[PDB]
Amino acid sequence: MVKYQYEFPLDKAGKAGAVKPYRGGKNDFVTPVSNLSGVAEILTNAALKATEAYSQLGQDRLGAVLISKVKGWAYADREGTLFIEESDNNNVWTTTAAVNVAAGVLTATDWVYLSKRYYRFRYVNGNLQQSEFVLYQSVGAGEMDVRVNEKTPLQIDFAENQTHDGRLKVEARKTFDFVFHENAESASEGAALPVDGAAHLLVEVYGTAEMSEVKFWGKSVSGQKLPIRGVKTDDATTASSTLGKAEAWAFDIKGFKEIIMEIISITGGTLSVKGTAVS
Amino acid sequence: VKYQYEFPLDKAGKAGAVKPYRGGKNDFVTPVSNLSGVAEILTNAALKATEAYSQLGQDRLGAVLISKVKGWAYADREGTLFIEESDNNNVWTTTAAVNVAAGVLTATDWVYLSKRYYRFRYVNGNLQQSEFVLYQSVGAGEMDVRVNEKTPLQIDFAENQTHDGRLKVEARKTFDFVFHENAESASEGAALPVDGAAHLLVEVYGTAEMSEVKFWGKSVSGQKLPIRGVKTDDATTASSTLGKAEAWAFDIKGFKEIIMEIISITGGTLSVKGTAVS
Amino acid sequence: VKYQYEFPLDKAGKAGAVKPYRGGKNDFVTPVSNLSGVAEILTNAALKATEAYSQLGQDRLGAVLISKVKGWAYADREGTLFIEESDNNNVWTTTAAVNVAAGVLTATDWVYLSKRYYRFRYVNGNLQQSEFVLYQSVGAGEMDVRVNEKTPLQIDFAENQTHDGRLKVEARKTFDFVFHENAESASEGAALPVDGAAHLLVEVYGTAEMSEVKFWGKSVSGQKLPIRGVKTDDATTASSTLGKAEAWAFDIKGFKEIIMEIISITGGTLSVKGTAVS
Amino acid sequence: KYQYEFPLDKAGKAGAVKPYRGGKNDFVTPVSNLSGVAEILTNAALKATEAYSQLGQDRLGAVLISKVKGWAYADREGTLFIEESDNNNVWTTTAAVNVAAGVLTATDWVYLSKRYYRFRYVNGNLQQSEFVLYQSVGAGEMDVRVNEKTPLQIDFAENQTHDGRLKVEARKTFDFVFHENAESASEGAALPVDGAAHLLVEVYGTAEMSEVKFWGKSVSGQKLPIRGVKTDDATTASSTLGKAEAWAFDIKGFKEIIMEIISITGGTLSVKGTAVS
Amino acid sequence: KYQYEFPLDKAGKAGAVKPYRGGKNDFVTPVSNLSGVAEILTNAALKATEAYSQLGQDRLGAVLISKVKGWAYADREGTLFIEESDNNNVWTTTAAVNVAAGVLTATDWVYLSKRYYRFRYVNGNLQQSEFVLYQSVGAGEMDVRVNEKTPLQIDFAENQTHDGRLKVEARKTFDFVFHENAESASEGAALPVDGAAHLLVEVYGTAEMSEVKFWGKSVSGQKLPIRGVKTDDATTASSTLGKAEAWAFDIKGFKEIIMEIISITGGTLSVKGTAVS
Repeated sequence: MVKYQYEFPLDKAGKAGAVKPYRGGKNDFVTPVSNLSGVAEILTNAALKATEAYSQLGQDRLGAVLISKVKGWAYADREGTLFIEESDNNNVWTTTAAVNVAAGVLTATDWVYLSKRYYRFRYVNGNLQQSEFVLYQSVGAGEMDVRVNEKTPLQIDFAENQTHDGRLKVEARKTFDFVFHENAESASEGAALPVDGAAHLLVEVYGTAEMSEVKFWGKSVSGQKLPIRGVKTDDATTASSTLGKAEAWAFDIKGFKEIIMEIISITGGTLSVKGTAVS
Repeated sequence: VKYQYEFPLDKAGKAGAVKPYRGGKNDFVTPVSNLSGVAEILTNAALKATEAYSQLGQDRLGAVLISKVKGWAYADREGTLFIEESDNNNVWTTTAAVNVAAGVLTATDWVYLSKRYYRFRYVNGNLQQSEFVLYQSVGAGEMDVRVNEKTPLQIDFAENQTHDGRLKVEARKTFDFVFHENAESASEGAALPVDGAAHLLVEVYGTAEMSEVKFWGKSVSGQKLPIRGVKTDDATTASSTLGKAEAWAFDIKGFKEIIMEIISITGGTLSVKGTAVS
Repeated sequence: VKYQYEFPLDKAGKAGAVKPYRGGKNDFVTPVSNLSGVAEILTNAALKATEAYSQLGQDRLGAVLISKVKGWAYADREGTLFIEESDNNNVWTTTAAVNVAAGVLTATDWVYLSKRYYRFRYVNGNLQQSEFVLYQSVGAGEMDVRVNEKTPLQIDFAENQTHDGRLKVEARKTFDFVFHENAESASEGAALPVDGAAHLLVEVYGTAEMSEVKFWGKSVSGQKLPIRGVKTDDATTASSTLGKAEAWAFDIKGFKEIIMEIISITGGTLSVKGTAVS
Repeated sequence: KYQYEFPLDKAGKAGAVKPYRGGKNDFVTPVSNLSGVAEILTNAALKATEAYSQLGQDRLGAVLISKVKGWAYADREGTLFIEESDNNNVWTTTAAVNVAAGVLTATDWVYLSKRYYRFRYVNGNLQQSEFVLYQSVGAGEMDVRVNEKTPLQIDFAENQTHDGRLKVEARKTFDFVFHENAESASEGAALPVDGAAHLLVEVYGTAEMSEVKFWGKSVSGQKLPIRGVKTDDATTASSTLGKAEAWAFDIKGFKEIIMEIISITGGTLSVKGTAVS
Repeated sequence: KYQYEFPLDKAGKAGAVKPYRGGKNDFVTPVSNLSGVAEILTNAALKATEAYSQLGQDRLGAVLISKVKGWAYADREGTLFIEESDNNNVWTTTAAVNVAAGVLTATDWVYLSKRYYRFRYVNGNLQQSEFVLYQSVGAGEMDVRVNEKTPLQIDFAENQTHDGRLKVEARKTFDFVFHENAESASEGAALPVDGAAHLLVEVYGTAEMSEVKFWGKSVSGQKLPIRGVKTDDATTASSTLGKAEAWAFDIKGFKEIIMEIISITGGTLSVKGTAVS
């Protein structure tokens, strides 16, 4: 039962308390506290021979205080390596973190959030015997709900990885494929493309049909089919229909609700009509 | 029963649950933990194959108002841990469930509670356990905090909100507009507010046997100005039409309003409607 | 009355409201909860149909300065819970109200207080209760915190702010500009700063019987350069006009300023105004 | 003695704790940061126009005061001032709040910078019959780690949206000098295209004769002729003998743009442009 | 023995608590994180140019010190240094603040890394008559969950905003090699369009004769002829017999772009491009 160097102040009535006075006239009191994550245990200060290891006994996280995380500090006069390790059986260990400890340089791990039942520190001394060594361990637990004050907006920044030239990198372009007809054997309107944010459409017409006619249609507000014009990729022909195949037609579809590529007629085989819409 | 820890004494021999600090160890601080960091062991009784442990319903209402719960299970054989809630302490619904592998400490998330009663129920798998522990933590309350403004917070986006390392945005807006619906006689009809659109497609349709639609924009003066549209079927460019069952494309960037005026109509009605796009 | 918990004793037999921790259970920590996690039971007296429970006004002013309040109600029949405030402890205004369903634990939000006094008022519905409890939590203060910078925070947007899994953005900017207003004589007028615009629509209008407007841009040197516009009614392209009651569209990408100079005017006045768009 | 009573544990030991868990067999100490505590500074009713002035409070001490907040309640109107001083003699006002009759009025948290703080309350034109003034102070700063499990929901200022959409600026512009007062033929400086799609180039100076040739570079690094469009008359060309003119170029896909002076006599020539995304 | 007095509960038990609730029938312990506590290091007035140096403070202990903050007040100007050492012998300065005469001056929180910390204060050219130096330390880190109910209001750096709009970059660019020093006919590599709208293709090399044919692929996977526009003269074609030239393509809607060398004699040919969104 040893006495320490700090002394508890006494209140007006001579009662001791682990408090500090405050306010102008020192007539109020407050208890200084620290979350247990700010406390450390010294695990060892025994100097190691060259190559010798210190191994903490496995620490069970399960208890009255449920340990969630661990952090370490090592100081030695010669270089070594600190390992933070975990085990579900307190027998076979995996390394969760490892830090090189330079000679005469205090070295800290990060907070390591634990998942297996048992944790330990293992410190392996390098090729020179230590004359001085200390190893400290902090643990934490729990999680507090907080409400962020709404008075001041939070200032945010983006990763160097999310910017370029001091600007946030965005992607505005959307693309989708669509089947108007697949291996059609007879005349029909086929499926209607929903324009939904696209501005541009490329339509390919292809198949075995020996004769076919495709008519290009859009629908606007009334729901009636309206003829539209496309531009053929190979020769820049502009037309509102085609008798050809093995060809592709580009359309400006901004403002339409739907696009229909109707097979007006077909004989002697089948025809597919498919496209890609881009915003 | 006494424990292995010992409270330090101050200079005057007074015990306290404190630690010393500062260079000369002449200051003191009380180590604390929010109650969310504390756990209760609910059971360590090994279960037979398929046997369940069911905690009695825990009332959230009391001097400490329980807001959330978290569990840890460890067993030498596989099982399933359920966190459950009830408003009547009789019929239970499952709020969360976790598979517990053999010999693997398994934790739930924090579960935020809404009904009056909570419990853990653990169902052992097809092999009898030889070792089992189940721990329960609870929390309560909410503290107001003020975030230090010194350094901006670094943020990142869900894998589901990015693509090529770029944030996915949608810049395009579209709206439909009625200039005229089943108009029977000449008039200007309603004026489209351009409001951030750049492009407009106008359909003219109806039973009218004869009609003339004139295309107008308004800029800063408020006076009508003739504008030209492009007909979709043949790329005719004009500032008016005598036709119907047709659609006209306009570049409307810079205009305040667009008007599609029926100059004349006989022998039926006419609708004029469009879609504006940014 | 003694309670069911028992404080552990340290090695020297000293009791403390602590828990042991570390492998050898030779360290101690005091479990705590912010007062926001504590509740008081206000009443458990069953109410008749339509009967109200009204808490006496609670003064926020005292050694603990109450900033916020939250409530929980449980009853076997439906009712309504009100959180109310008063500056005189006599006339009350409702700050929050929640419907409480039969047999469903119901919580208010945290209500941040402004007047001097707060209270709960609970009004039972049309059926007499056989079971009722009403709990009240209060909080106070605000702690400064520093958020760890190690991991960027994950952010998410409201369902309200996305569409199709993309953030809704607005990339278009528009502004109006006066080159000339009711000009009576020749001058350059005001110079439009291009500042992010790509497109410009300019209207020329007024009483002037004769006028000439010349279209200019300035680039890096600051010398005036002739530019060409496209008239909306007939797609005439020109670098000046003798006309009015007309509008001219310009591509202004790359220019620093745009000037619409009145070269000459007789017999009235002339306005020249436009809208610039990105 | 107050109205609260500490509970006793199983062994009859008192503690400032509450029981919890189903069997009430665990204990927890209720706490509050000192920022949630208040001191009543005064309840003495003031005459019309009379002021209450708190003595200067030194922030420096065992508890290092970082911030202060006030609450005032009076049956007549007045004004509460929060003030600071480095010498406890000359005072500057950091905050001021009007206090209406019969309305509890709070300041914000005021973060302090000078050594001493005080409240000063000035009563209005009517004598008070009832008055209380409360003061809370805070201190310190705790390091926290925000849970990474759940994204935070964020929203934008009314000032940063329009029509429910975030306001963005996608356009970038930069100016560039190809040549400045060139006296003799050379390639001049090469514009790095870097995200621009469009370029406007002005050619101007005293040279009596000059020829500028328009070049782009792509992947190979060899110069390739490009065409521009003159602003005044929409001439399209890959070079010019003229000056006091500007040429517009589509530069999407190029790495660099060069405006080479092929020849010049009888003066100097500048060639400068603006590139836009 | 201080001026504050612990209240007594109903049973006359003292406690470091405050009462609360309307009837003052509940109790709470006022607390402060240790970061809110300060130690006075010195109040000894320094002569002109004289320094105060705190003895090195070991961070390692039962409380693991993570950070430190200082406040200085003097009637004459000086400089406060926060310093660190791994050996308690050689010191490096981590932070430094000028302290004006008669102005309370604070450092920021300094997060420590070496084993030992200290304050060193150097007085300026005039002897002090009044001086105090205070030191706060902190430790630990608490896991917190930010309430999901209310969106946070967020703001962007002055550096990321312009005209009240967030600065974004929507344009993406990539280079692509169709052929490099090809010696014989082949299709070469196929460009994946992947979000690009525009493509500039350069054809160059030693080949004395070559033919390149321009192809796109859409949904069927069959090659489709596409037309490009040559930069030097705005020729539009779906193939070329030339080289030392560049061709611009609109590729929106295609899945892949292929630049096929149909034939080549008398040297090699490279075909490379830049695709832009």
